[PDB]
Amino acid sequence: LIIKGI
Amino acid sequence: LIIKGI
Amino acid sequence: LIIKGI
Amino acid sequence: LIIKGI
Amino acid sequence: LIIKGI
Amino acid sequence: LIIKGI
Amino acid sequence: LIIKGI
Amino acid sequence: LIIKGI
Amino acid sequence: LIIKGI
Amino acid sequence: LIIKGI
Amino acid sequence: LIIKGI
Amino acid sequence: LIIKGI
Repeated sequence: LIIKGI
Repeated sequence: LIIKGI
Repeated sequence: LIIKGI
Repeated sequence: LIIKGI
Repeated sequence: LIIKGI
Repeated sequence: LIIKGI
Repeated sequence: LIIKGI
Repeated sequence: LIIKGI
Repeated sequence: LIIKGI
Repeated sequence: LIIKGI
Repeated sequence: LIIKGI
Repeated sequence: LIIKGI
């Protein structure tokens, strides 16, 4: 799982 | 961005 | 599953 | 963009 | 399944 | 755009 | 452009 | 499957 | 551009 | 799978 | 750019 | 998996 913001 | 696998 | 924003 | 598989 | 916005 | 398969 | 095969 | 924009 | 295979 | 932006 | 394999 | 920004 990868979660990337700004 | 979300990338999800097993 | 890929979920991509702006 | 949403791309979903199994 | 592919769902593509603007 | 929606593209759906099995 | 969309090109779809199997 | 190929999906091409502008 | 989206290119998807197996 | 290749997804290419601007 | 996203490139995903196995 | 490769994810490339600006």
